[PDB]
Amino acid sequence: WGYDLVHSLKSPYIDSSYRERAEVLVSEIKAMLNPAITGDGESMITPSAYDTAWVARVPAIDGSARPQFPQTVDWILKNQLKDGSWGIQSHFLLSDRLLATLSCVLVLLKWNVGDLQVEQGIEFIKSNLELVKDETDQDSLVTDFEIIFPSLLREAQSLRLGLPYDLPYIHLLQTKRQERLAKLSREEIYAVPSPLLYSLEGIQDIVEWERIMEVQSQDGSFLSSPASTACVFMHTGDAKCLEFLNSVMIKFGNFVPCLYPVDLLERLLIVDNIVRLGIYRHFEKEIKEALDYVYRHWNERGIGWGRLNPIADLETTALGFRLLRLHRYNVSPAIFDNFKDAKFICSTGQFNKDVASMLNLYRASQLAFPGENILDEAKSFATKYLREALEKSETSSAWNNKQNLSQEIKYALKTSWHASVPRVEAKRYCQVYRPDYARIAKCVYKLPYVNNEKFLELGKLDFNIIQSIHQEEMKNVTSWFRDSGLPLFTFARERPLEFYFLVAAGTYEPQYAKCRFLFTKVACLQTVLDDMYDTYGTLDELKLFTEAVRRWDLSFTENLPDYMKLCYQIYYDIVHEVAWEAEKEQGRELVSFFRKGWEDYLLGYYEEAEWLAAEYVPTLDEYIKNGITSIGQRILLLSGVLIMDGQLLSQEALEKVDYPGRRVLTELNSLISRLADDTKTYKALASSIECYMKDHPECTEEEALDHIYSILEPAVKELTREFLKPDDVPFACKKMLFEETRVTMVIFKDGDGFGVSKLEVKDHIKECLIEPLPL
Ligand SMILES: [Cl-]
Ligand SMILES: [Mg+2]
Ligand SMILES: [Mg+2]
Ligand SMILES: [Mg+2]
Repeated sequence: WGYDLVHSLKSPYIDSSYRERAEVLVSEIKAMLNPAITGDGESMITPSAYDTAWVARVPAIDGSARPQFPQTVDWILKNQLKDGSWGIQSHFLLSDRLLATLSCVLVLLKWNVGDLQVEQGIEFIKSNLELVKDETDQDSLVTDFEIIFPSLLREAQSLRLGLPYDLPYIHLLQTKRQERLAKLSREEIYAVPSPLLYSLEGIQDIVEWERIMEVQSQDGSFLSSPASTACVFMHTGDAKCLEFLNSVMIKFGNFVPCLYPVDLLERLLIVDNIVRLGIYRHFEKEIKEALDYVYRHWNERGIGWGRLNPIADLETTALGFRLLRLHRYNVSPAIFDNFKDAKFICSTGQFNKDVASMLNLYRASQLAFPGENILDEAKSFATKYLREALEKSETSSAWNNKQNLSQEIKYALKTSWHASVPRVEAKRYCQVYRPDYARIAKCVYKLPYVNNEKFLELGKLDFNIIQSIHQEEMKNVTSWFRDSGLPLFTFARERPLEFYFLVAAGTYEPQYAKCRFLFTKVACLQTVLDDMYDTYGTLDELKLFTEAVRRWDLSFTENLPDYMKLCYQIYYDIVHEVAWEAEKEQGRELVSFFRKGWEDYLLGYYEEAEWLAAEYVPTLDEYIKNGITSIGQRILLLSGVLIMDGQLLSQEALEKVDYPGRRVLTELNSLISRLADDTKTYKALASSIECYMKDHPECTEEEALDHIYSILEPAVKELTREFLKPDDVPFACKKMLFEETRVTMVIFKDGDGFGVSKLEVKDHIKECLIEPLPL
């Protein structure tokens, strides 16, 4: 550990050639995304054999005995898989292959073509249906499979195709179809758009086609489904239906996907993945362009996966809410009212979509601002949903197991956005992100703009480069520390890497080296000052030191004990080095401001020192008042935030984030740090818990701990708002303050009082700063 460990590190990723390579990757990705974000190449989605077969059914509008879109028949004839099914070869999902294959067989028969493909298709369906022994063999189900497959199979039955219609699994599907159809309000089908519009081809006996046009989408589709739209067209001859089908053929050529467009969801997924991979700083322009488009279509009724959907989609809406708010767009949690009743619903559609909607709801709820009760309700609801999902057999399907769904749900539930280490989360996501990820709707599909090899290549390389740069900084840190004189204070533990980690794990960009360095110096000094005032020094000694603090005079130290003479000299040097660097960056005088800050901090220590000597137990109000100042976070944060390369803070701007006595960023961080620290420790000078109990002699320790949390939770919401709030404060500065708070909250998470785990601390440093990602 310390000096020897860090100086043993020799990372190759520091060479400029790696950053040059990363820049090529950035350019390639910008080129790849351009059609999606700026051009007309939006909605890049794979073919749906199932939907293509429905479109292939449409007869020529000229009344001749041939398909209107003969290219779709040719596509089907040419795209059968080796095993006789149709679908995406890389991923096998039984329900997807069954549905698509039966769909293709029937249309080939309609047009009396593809005898061999038909024979092979029928064989696939028959043989695979006969492998299903019990329900747990069916695997994950494509959207509305239980509704559609029985009706498609009855079509085959009327043609007397050689299929096993009398299998128990077939009877069970019909049973499930009835169960679904029973809860259907049929009169409302025509009045209120609903998810069933996505699958009208499966409920043809139920729908009055003469009434269905009222819930048609503006583009002529029925909930963006080519199959569902083709079905309505063949029943009605509706001109807008045909226009939608034409538009998809024009876009894709000789096939159609199972959803179109996916313009909103796709843009949000691109942004989400770029952000989670930790590579967002390279794509500011593209992310803004993507979210600007989503925001244009953001409305009080929520959003669908496509901008023309006549009903909102929880998955897309919750994802949009989170990304928009995170990028400082003004959105209101009242949009979640669109997904309520009587509260929340979303337990109807296909399983993966439902789970995705709730994971997104859960994540969105953590971005709550003060007074947003709907998000508290949302969090509770989504948590309960996800814990229940873990216990469902569907979660353990072959398909879901292959994608580690249960693991993903568990990770989300144990992970608090506020108590997260940013660099570590990006590192972990690089290890989970899948370039060839397959999604489920009416069929299995992929979105190559979202899931691709380049994103991951850049993610891993960028992480390694940043880490190698930090490793070189850590050599500088440990080298400075060794010669600094701080090691002479043997009453204080040496923690330079822990303090470096505190800032570096969140403020990681290469240009902020000085910020990280000075922040680390101040934190090392403070841990000595803290031990000196609250443990090692006597009140008479500490009184002398505190007088020296007032005087700012090196000559005055002749009065101090030897160890304090040294401590004062180091303190004085660090304060003024920081001040000099701040004045250089800011272009204005800051020595007096820093000096006042240090005086207030240490006078806070002295007040505490007086309390300790007197065995005085403060009121909670007194404890918190002192603690916000003496916890030391304010002056530490100032020693980093004012020295960020290129980030100018006027007095006016600074007061928006730093102002003793006001609930601004530095004050909230101080309060959160003090109380989170207490909740985590205190059981291992009185703490906030003990103080409250002196204030309320009758109350229990349990009540006391609950009260501290009742203070913490509101503070965290305020911190989030202060961070994300639109204003003219350089965002990099707000983010540095916020991210330092997040890492602090990681250190003190799950406050039971038993103390901080040193092994967890070292493990975080290992993961973040020491061990590279394998390439
Ligand atoms: Cl996958
Ligand atoms: Mg202390
Ligand atoms: Mg202490
Ligand atoms: Mg303590």
